[PDB]
Amino acid sequence: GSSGSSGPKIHFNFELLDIGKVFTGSAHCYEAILYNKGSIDALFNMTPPTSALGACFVFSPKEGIIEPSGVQAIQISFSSIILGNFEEEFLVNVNGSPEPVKLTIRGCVIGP
Repeated sequence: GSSGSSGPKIHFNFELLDIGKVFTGSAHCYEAILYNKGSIDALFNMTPPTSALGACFVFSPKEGIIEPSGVQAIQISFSSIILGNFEEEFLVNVNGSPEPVKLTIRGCVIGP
């Protein structure tokens, strides 16, 4: 909608995902469902982070399509040795949509 800046058609089951504390040097298993509020096929894509703690994360599928009036499971994997809290932000490139689906993930890495 040219006028009245609107948002994307797809939306995550939640706004922010808290993973709490996580042991160092260990793989984390997480998921994220994405509902496509589009009439027809909706092209989506995940953009790589810039920070270090952000890269560690692995979102998939790196790209694809979310059928209309449905959902799409997102495989998330985080693993890093860098201790201490960290705050990153991921975006989802969508063809047409004015702005991507920003997703903030908060977590804390600790060790022995």
